[PDB]
Amino acid sequence: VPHKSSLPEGIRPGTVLRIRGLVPPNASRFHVNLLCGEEQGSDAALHFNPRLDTSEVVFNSKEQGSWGREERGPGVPFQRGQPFEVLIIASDDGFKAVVGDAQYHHFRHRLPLARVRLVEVGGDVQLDSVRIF
Amino acid sequence: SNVPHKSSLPEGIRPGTVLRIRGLVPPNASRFHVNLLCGEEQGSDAALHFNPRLDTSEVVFNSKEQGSWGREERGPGVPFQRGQPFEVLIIASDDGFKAVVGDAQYHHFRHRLPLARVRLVEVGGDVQLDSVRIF
Ligand SMILES: OC[C@H]1O[C@@H](S[C@@H]2O[C@H](CO)[C@H](O)[C@H](n3cc(-c4cccc(F)c4)nn3)[C@H]2O)[C@H](O)[C@@H](O)[C@H]1O
Repeated sequence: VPHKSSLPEGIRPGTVLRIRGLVPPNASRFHVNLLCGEEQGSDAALHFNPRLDTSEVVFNSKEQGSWGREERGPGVPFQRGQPFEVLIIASDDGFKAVVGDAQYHHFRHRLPLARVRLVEVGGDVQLDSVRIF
Repeated sequence: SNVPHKSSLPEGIRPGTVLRIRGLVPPNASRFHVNLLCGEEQGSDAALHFNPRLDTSEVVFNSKEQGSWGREERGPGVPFQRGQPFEVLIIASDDGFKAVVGDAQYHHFRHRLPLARVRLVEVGGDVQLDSVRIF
């Protein structure tokens, strides 16, 4: 079952999501979604999707049940059996995705920041904690 | 053998910027500081002066503008100890700086100077820095 956390103050520039976890001995992939509602198929302002089995990291958004243009990151800053700490940082012009001690990708806003209400973490990952700062 | 830090921020900092500071407060420590400065000159204006004072058990927040300090704000107690490592997040938002210490929200410092003026991060005083990263 995917982990879900509400954003009680919504998200604004300055909102920081810290996700600590572990990638299982062989995970295929896992994802972090920033969702605009609790209903099934709700829009995703951000879909962050490390894929171990294809060695990619896909970024996308979704509206009206339709994915958008995929953006991909440089390499795979995740490995099976190793713990991670991801920061998702909301700025005025996009989301900064930080893995470890390095800026990994910058994803420009497609949907209004204000519509975001939910963080979802699913797929093959062992979730240690989701913290919102 | 204190280990300080100076980093330039040529493009400045925008709402949604994270300064992560990790280090050790050494056994004899009196105090240390994290400054967000507007220039490289001596006594530059400061959007943020963050000042854990181990010797007085206070954490002071202030700004400096046109050469004059503002009114100090104080956080709730001192989440630092001599002989112990720490992690501080200084998070810039639309309305101010959020200080996070040891994974807990600690203080919120409303902007006094425009964020666009910040040009430099300096960390010094009685601290042995592990790392300073800006995201
Ligand atoms: O956009 C995010 C979503 O991606 C899909 S998977 C997706 O399916 C697409 C079908 O048109 C393409 O096959 C796409 N694609 C494109 C490429 C591609 C194309 C050109 C160059 C190069 F390097 C790669 N490879 N795969 C693939 O990623 C997931 O099911 C969903 O959960 C979510 O992550």
